[PDB]
Amino acid sequence: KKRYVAMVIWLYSAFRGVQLTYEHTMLQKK
Repeated sequence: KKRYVAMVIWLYSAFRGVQLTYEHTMLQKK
């Protein structure tokens, strides 16, 4: 298991599934 990565993974997996993926239409495929 990770610690420094498993603790920040939230931010590393939030700016992607809530920005470029949040759109789900425009930013989705672009």
